Amino acid sequence: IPGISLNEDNSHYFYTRAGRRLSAEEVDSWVDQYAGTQVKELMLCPNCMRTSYASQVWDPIWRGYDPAGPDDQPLLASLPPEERVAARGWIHTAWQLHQDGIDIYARWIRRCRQRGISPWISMRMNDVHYVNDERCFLHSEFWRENPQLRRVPYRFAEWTDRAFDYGRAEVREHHLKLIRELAARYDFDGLELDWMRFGFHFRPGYEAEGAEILTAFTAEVRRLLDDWEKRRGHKIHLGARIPSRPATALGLGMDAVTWARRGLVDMLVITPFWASAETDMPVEIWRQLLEGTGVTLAAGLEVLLRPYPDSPLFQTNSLETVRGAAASLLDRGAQRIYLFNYMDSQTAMEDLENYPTLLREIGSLETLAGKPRRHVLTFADTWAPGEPRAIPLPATCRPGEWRAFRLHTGPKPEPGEVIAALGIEGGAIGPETLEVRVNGELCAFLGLVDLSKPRPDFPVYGFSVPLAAMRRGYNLIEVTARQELRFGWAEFLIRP
Amino acid sequence: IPGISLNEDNSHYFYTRAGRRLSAEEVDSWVDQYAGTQVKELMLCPNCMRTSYASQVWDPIWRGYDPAGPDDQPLLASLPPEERVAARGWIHTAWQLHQDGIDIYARWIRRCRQRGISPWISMRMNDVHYVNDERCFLHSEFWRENPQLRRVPYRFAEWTDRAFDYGRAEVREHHLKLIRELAARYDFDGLELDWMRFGFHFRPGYEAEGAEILTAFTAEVRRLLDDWEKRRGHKIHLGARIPSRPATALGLGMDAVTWARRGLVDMLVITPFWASAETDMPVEIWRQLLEGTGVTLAAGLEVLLRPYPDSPLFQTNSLETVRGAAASLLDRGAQRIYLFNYMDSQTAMEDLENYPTLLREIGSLETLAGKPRRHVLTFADTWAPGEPRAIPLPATCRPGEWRAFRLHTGPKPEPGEVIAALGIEGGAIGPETLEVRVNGELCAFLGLVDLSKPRPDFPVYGFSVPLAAMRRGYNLIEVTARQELRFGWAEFLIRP
Repeated sequence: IPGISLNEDNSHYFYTRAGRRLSAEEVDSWVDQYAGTQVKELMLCPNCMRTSYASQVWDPIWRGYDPAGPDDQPLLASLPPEERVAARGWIHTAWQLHQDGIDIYARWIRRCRQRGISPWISMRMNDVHYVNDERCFLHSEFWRENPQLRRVPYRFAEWTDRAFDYGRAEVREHHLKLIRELAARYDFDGLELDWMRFGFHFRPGYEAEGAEILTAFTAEVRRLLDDWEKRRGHKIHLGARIPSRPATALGLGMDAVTWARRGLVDMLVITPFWASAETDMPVEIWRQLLEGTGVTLAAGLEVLLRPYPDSPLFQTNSLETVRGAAASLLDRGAQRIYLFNYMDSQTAMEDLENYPTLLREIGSLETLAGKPRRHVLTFADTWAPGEPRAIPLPATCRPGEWRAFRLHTGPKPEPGEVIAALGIEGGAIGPETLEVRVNGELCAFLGLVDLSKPRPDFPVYGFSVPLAAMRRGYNLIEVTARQELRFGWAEFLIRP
Repeated sequence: IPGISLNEDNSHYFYTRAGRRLSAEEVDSWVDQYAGTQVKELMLCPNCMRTSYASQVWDPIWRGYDPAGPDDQPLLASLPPEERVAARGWIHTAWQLHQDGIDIYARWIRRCRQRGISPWISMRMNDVHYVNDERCFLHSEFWRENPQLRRVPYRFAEWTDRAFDYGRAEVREHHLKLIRELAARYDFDGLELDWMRFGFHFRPGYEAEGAEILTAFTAEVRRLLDDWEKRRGHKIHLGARIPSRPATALGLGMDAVTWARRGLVDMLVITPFWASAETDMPVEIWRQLLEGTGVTLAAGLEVLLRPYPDSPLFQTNSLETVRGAAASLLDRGAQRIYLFNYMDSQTAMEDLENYPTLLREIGSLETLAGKPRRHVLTFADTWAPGEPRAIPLPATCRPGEWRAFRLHTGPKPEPGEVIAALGIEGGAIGPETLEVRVNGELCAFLGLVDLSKPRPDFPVYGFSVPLAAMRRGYNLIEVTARQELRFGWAEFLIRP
């Protein structure tokens, strides 16, 4: 009964369906796969710097496009030949839909409500994909013509260095033009402000002024949706995607607690940016912070599952690891699981055959109960400029030294098997090299565990945990090594 | 004004006054030094595992003590000869005060009340000094006799490994016995549960059971003090010391938000343990978390000022660095500055001559306004077991890489000088080796800055900050190096 909010990105459908002349029937059919699942909202994303629909106030993705032209034309010249094919798949599908009189978002909204699903629009507030390429097809001419409105003029080490400065009146007006249009054109149940594309909206050091600025921006959004409530004749919700930890959120100018108390938002999605799902987010603290605000707290997952920032592994969540994350987050008080990058092809879980099952399971403690789950230790990819970073992995244990990992495994395990599993980097160990404890209780060596994807490319050793040791919420692995070892990977596998 | 809470420890007064037969008059005069200052409460600590007064339910410090005996007597046998002198200083001074019919805490309370100070009692809930020495004079026989009631049977790597487990009913009953005595013996304005001595009260992994357990204990303490409120004829306060971040506090089984909303406490002191004052604590988040509960939030300082956990420096805070910390925390919303280990001698500030100045200044932004101050980058000493740790220093910058440090400098500087100062560990920089920006603005090279204590034992390079670049709250130092460099120190010096 918590249920699922599922984000469809601005590019995905247009990439994957490229080369088909799409009917209105086919466009409608995309919604159907979500019908009869635990999905309660579809977060339809229509924009990056450019819109995928035929905007009057912004550049559509197909501005500058020669439909009959060669791949090597001005709009695509700046890409290597192979990437032209994929960009043009997005540009042409988006364009051809418009040429055929099909507004893909109007059709998805309408179809959502026939299928009992609540349709939302989710705007990317500050997308910066490929800003290293000034001539790239998907940048707005507004962005190309106005380098003075970027965040960081004194260097370029990161894409976010060329993000728009929301400190500027010009930049806010530019984003509010898109919103006024989205509210006029589309009869959505709610508008999501997606600050998490890419999280960085202010000059470094100006984030406190920025906080006051984004609260006032949010209030205008609410004030405008209140008008459209009267025009549409039903309630319109306003939500936002913000960082996973309160301090990082306030440090990037997102004072969501003020938004919630002033009645500006009624949904908050705490989430990472992209590098990895966070299996561990302080939901319970957010729940105290939002007490009495009537706001729906949504725990955001991302498709990637990686143990540390610098890992060369780029594997996605499985059904078992989303069951793990979802079990934990609901256990902590998440009033929704929110999927970002869990689409029906290309950007999707590694085990796509289990997507129907995933959408019928991860929305409830009841539907996860007694099912194989994996609770994997990751990290938070987004920190406010100069904020010290807390990254568990990797972790060296010198001989006779103790190392601890806390992993959130949510509901107490049902009768069955519990493994603490630990991967060791380098090139290894005896069954008495580690001493492994969970909540103080000795764990028996099991040996090499053969993991399903996602899995590291180094040995993973399994440790059998006494059932009764496991608690509700966090559980503590404690480990001492007789030899110096680097841990690259930690998890609990629970098999009832 | 917010004002000052000042903690006098269980040991200090008896250590420093050893060797003099003390008169009631001299005992009383100790309170007078705190009269007419911004000090509002004295937090008078009367215990570790043993009491400094003549307790009838716990061991006084002098249990085992032969007044007439040689230093080499069974109570002090386990210490090296020259530490027996200091130990016996405390024990003898404490013991002699009882024999002269002087109750130091009854007199202090009384004298506080005459000099318009609010007198508190602060109990150490789980002190473990020197628990490596099971024969040590300051451990309770109850501790010595009950190894099975400790937190961690499976290893001894830290003193907190031999702390009492409040998971056990006999451990809570043991501490409730002293509270029942302290409430009957002493007519205090409030009782402070000092959980931060040493902050670790539960078996590793049981900290969520712990949360329910400490809340139910705190409630019992509140119900007890409600009885004494009726006998004493006036309101009795309950406060507590807890970790500096909300996740770490809940992670150590201290759910102070529950305590506050259920009206169990009316004061909370966010604080480090010992290793360094924290110049940066999320006061503003605690203020949101505590909204409507009627609790006073106090920001706790410690006397040490150290850049990172493993630094070999052990210098203390100065008047300038305490003004720095105090300006910041008060700006962030602290309703009190709390000092721990800032006493009149031995354990105190490096510049003791400035103690009367400090006690009339750091309680208000008004009295701090227009005075030199130093905002030094430190670190949180205390993390929940297996909680990922965020430590800013030391920081390596590779050639052509960017490193940022956010430092909280509180109120916008008045007209005058601002220096960003950066200390470099290991073996030779030029005036262009570093590019230093504050809030994006270029800072001019100044050269080697000769710092007042506290100061690192490596070169400190100063950068002149355009006055107008400084903002209220955090200020961001960005630096890129042309050579690989490790930073061991970072501060803002503001000179009005």
